[PDB]
Amino acid sequence: MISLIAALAVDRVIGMENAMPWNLPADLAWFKRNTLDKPVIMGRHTWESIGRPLPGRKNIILSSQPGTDDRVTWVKSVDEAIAACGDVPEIMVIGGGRVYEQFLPKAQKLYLTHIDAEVEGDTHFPDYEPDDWESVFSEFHDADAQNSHSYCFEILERR
Amino acid sequence: MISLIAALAVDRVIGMENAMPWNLPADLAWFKRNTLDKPVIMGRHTWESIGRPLPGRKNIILSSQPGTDDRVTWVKSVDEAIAACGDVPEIMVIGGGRVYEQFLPKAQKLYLTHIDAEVEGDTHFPDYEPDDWESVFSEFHDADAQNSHSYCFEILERR
Ligand SMILES: Nc1nc2c(c(=O)[nH]1)N(C=O)[C@@H](CNc1ccc(C(=O)N[C@@H](CCC(=O)O)C(=O)O)cc1)CN2
Ligand SMILES: [Ca+2]
Ligand SMILES: [Cl-]
Ligand SMILES: [Cl-]
Repeated sequence: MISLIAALAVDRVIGMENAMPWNLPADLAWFKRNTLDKPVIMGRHTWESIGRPLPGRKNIILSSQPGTDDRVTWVKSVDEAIAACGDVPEIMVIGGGRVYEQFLPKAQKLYLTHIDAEVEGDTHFPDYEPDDWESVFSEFHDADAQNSHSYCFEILERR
Repeated sequence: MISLIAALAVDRVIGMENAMPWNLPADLAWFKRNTLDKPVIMGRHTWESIGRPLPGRKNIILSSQPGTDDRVTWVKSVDEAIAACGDVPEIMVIGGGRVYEQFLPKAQKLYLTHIDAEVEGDTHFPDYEPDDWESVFSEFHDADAQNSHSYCFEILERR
């Protein structure tokens, strides 16, 4: 299956013109836990943001332009991106906006992090229909010495 | 001599307990390059926020409570903290608020990061009267894909 994994601020904001104004090591730890040993598909801006290949995952970049990093796999189409995952049980799509948009229809699960942050966004998570998704897990945490905002982990399965 | 290093939001707001709502890896790199190979003195909330001993530095924690961890040195007073540092050219004071208040009068240098962020908070960096400090280095940086906000590094020398 294909799963989408994202951190949404209020109003589904996922990205801004510059780095998101938060510091959530626990969210990053949740992201690593749920993507480790899985192939991850991303767009070019997200790759550029990450700054390096994510360790222990097969990194696939979906883009129309030629790639510039020999350490990852560059594909030009959603179909190519999938085939590039080969035979695995679950493919993780990590954004951003357009990539989430194109893969949502084919997705069966969403791993979401809701952060209580009000910001002006540039890109947002596509609108999903809560009537079509079943929340199977949820876990609330307040901001703390190491995390700047409060956040809640959620896993949804397509009804 | 003793120096204070701090990151300030608008109106000199500084953290109190929860992590600050920003993500500035260029600022942490600045912090590291300026404190490496030097003793650092911090209060108990700062120690929790950092989460582990800063490597390459002697970690001194100033608190009235029993010190947990054996890899750091736990002191009960300013004078004990200074003595624990021994004979070095520069002692770095890393906060928080009360700690900065206590060492300010003894400080001859300030490494400051002015962040263009409006954060609501209780604590402020202590009021320093720039007349008694000459600004000797200032360098502004815009927010980018890695850094959430604009920030300006500055070093002031006590005159
Ligand atoms: N310039 C500056 N001073 C400040 C802060 C800050 O964020 N910036 N602080 C808080 O507001 C306090 C220190 N908080 C800190 C939080 C994390 C790290 C840290 O992990 N530093 C690593 C960098 C490795 C990496 O960058 O992850 C290091 O120094 O080894 C240091 C200080 C006080 N002084
Ligand atoms: Ca449920
Ligand atoms: Cl992208
Ligand atoms: Cl403190």
